[PDB]
Amino acid sequence: QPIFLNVLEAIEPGVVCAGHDNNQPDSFAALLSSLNELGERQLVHVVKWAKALPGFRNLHVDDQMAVIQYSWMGLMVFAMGWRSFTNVNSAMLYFAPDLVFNEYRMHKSRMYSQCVRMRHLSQEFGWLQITPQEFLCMKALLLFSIIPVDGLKNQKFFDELRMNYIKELDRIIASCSRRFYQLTKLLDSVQPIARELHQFTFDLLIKSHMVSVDFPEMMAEIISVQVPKILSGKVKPIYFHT
Ligand SMILES: C[C@]12CCC(=O)C[C@@H]1CC[C@@H]1[C@@H]2CC[C@]2(C)[C@@H](O)CC[C@@H]12
Ligand SMILES: Nc1cc(N2CCCCC2)nc(N)[n+]1[O-]
Repeated sequence: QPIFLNVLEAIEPGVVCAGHDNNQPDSFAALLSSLNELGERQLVHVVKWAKALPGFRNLHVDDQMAVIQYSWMGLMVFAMGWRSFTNVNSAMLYFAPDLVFNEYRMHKSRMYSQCVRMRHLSQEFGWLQITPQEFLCMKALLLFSIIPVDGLKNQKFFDELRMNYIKELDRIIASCSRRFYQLTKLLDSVQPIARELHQFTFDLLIKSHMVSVDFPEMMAEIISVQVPKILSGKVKPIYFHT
């Protein structure tokens, strides 16, 4: 319909596999190493997605990387939750076609609770009958949903961008307002999830030698330089609802 929807559809990243060896048995080290690797792979695509987003180049260059660097966990969880929805109706987590988590992997990854949280999120796409277009605008909005408490290098450009992505979400919803409450509530629910994964990946990186869980270059860096900013409270999500 609009140029906006056109673009989100056009730029939506395709299939990313994890490289996981599905012949080897399930083990914390194998699974988490494959996850970390899927993380690196998807990071590459999120950067490119983000950069091709309407209005994105309005942001100051510093803010362009910051915003991505802070929001990846949520975008990735969110996108994954939708894959898990469309591909398997939320019965398992469809991280990638070569890394689908059944309950046994949920428990073997040592992230069962976090996993059940994501499965639930995935179910929400069903329970609310989220349209493919609702999904894409929502995921777009997620990128503008976490920021330093100090604001950004150029706070005004960000606010404008964030304002218009809200407007678009609203235009594509357009009592019809329970809809908006719900979706905004759905969006807020990504954040407590991402915070758990944040603490978890961080702890994991710290003891990563002691468990033989393997971290790739870009993952290690972001998790040690950027993720701690979030957990120390220097960077916080923007919630719709208090
Ligand atoms: C973002 C990823 C990787 C890609 C994805 O589809 C969503 C998923 C959610 C769990 C993350 C994982 C990357 C590796 C992490 C960060 C692990 O170290 C702990 C939790 C994992
Ligand atoms: N789909 C939902 C949504 C939902 N709410 C989402 C938004 C408002 C607060 C909780 N609660 C329940 N039980 N289900 O099944």
